[PDB]
Amino acid sequence: GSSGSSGLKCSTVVCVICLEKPKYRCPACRVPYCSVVCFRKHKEQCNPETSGPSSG
Ligand SMILES: [Zn+2]
Ligand SMILES: [Zn+2]
Repeated sequence: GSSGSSGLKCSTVVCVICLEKPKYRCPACRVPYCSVVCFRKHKEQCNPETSGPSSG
C-alpha cells in the first residue's frame, strides 16, 4: 500500500502570438514564433532576459 511514480512528461509551448506550432524562436528572448509576421508584432516590444536576477 504505497506508490511514488512521477509520470515523466515534457514541456510544450506554442506561439505567444497565434498559439501555433512554432517553427522558430527569437534569438533574443527565445520566444515561440511560427513565421516572421508573428515575430514582427513581438520584436516591437521584444524584451529579452534583463541583466541580473529575474527568474529562478
Ligand atoms: Zn504565430
Ligand atoms: Zn524576442
